[PDB]
Amino acid sequence: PGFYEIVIKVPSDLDGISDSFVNWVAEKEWELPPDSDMDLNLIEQAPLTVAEKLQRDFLTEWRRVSKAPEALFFVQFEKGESYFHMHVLVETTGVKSMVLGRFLSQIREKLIQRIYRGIEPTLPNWFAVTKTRNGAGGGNKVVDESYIPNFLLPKTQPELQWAWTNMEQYLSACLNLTERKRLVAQHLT
Amino acid sequence: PGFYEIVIKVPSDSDSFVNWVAEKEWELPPDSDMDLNLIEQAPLTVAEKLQRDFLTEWRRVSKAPEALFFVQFEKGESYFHMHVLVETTGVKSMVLGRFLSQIREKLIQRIYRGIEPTLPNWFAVTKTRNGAGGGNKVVDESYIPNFLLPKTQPELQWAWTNMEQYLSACLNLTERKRLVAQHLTHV
Amino acid sequence: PGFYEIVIKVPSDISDSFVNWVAEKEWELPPDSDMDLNLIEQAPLTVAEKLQRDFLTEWRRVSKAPEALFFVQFEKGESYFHMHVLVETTGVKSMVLGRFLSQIREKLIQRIYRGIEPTLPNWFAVTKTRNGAGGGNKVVDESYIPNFLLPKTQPELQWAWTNMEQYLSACLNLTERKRLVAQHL
DNA sequence: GCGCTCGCTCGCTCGCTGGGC
DNA sequence: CGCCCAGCGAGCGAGCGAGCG
Ligand SMILES: [Mn+2]
Ligand SMILES: [Mn+2]
Repeated sequence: PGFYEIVIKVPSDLDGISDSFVNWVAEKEWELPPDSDMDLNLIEQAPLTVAEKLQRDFLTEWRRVSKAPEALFFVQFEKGESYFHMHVLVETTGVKSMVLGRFLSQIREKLIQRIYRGIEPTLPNWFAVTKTRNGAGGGNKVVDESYIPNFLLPKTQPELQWAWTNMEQYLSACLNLTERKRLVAQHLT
Repeated sequence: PGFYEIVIKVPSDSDSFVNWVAEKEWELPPDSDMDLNLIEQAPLTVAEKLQRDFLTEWRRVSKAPEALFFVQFEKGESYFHMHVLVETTGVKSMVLGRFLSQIREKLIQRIYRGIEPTLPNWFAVTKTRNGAGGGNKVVDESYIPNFLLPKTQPELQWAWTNMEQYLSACLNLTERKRLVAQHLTHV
Repeated sequence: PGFYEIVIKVPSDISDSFVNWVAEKEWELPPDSDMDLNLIEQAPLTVAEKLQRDFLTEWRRVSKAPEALFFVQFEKGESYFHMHVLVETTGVKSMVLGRFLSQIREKLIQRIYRGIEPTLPNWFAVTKTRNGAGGGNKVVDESYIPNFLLPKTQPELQWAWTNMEQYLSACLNLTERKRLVAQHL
């Protein structure tokens, strides 16, 4: 049961959108669910609002092309350094590596149309599948589930902004630092 | 007119029933002076298929039917192995690997019933280095007299060619001995 | 901020090498130069100028660093005319310099030499950390310029080019060269 | 030093794949 | 049903350079 990784960068500005009027980005207030132990004040809501649409729309489209509704996914939204970015992990089922690119460009175009009103973002490499090499000419990387505990779960605030999954073992972990800490230590095994 | 070299290992391998490997009896053609008793027939039977299927496929990918080749099957200390020499025409070095895998796969399907052989490095193109990162080697015709023709029994098992100058030499020790000595006469 | 060094040799034979365009450019020292125009050989300089201009055009393409720092000095050596090209390492990892420099080398041959490789032994050579085989591509820092390039005087010094602010004046000025050498020491 | 070794790098090649039209 | 062509990615091999003796 392997995963492809797509990294999607998210800015702080957007089209259309402006603070002087009502828009879909600014109108959304976010709340942590009861079972979260995170600090809402370190979570930047406008970028999170955009991220949520992007991953929701990504997975809707993904399910169309893969013909696998119920495909397993783990999505984590992060604040770098330079850019906000989302790691999207999506199960390979229904999408042979040979054919991922032609499908991801359909999804990429759809996201531009719907979220960005037809205007491609100017962020440098804003929609990028993870390859087996740093340079040109590698294969689309397939990572197994252990990527999540090894690389995603350890992230803490404010780098960690939000996460989403339909994987049972990680539902609790998405927004719980203590549960993240537990699965990380339980994975060293 | 240069050659690529592919070395294909063949194993020493059911006896309770009829199969294509065991059913074949081999005989030396009349013009051969070799000793049939030093030739191991089950491995030779497999080798013949491998080289026949190799060259059928090679012709497809090269678009050169009538491509020149020399194939020699040998018994080493460890493994039986065949040296396949095939003319470079139609197959740039950049592109040899992608084509040889297609051939390798076809051999596994047809001869090995889809089960890859467990022999260590059983299908190996000759490179310009012993390690990784060299080029595909191109040898000219003189490789045959220098390195292939001198082999004698039981190291020499069999050979095949469509090169007019070496037809006689395949299975004739005296003719091998002659072309070897005639090749030094040229140096 | 380090530099790779490429040494490019340039041949002596206006004529009759049959490449007559080296004769057709007249050179002038800019006003601020104190050099003697009569000790500057213009046909070889004419070629050298094209070589370094084209080298740096190509260097920018492969490095993806327009505005890369460089210092180029053209010399009349004991054996050949040659230019020392110093170019900033940015954008070009040492592992990959060779594959890029051959592209540049081939470009120069096509464009300056009309496809005919020069017969000068070793005419396009990166500086290594050893005299023999098996060393690394050398990285020198800026101080190479004052220590080894700036002291050269006429007629060994023929010409220089740079986009480094501190050395603009020094390219064609012996007094300014003399000053930066003493200020460095 | 100095000639050589050999595991490794990565920009680039180009026949193949298979949705879209 | 047959082309188109963006995506594919193993294979390529000159170049690399610490290490060896
Ligand atoms: Mn042998
Ligand atoms: Mn010098």
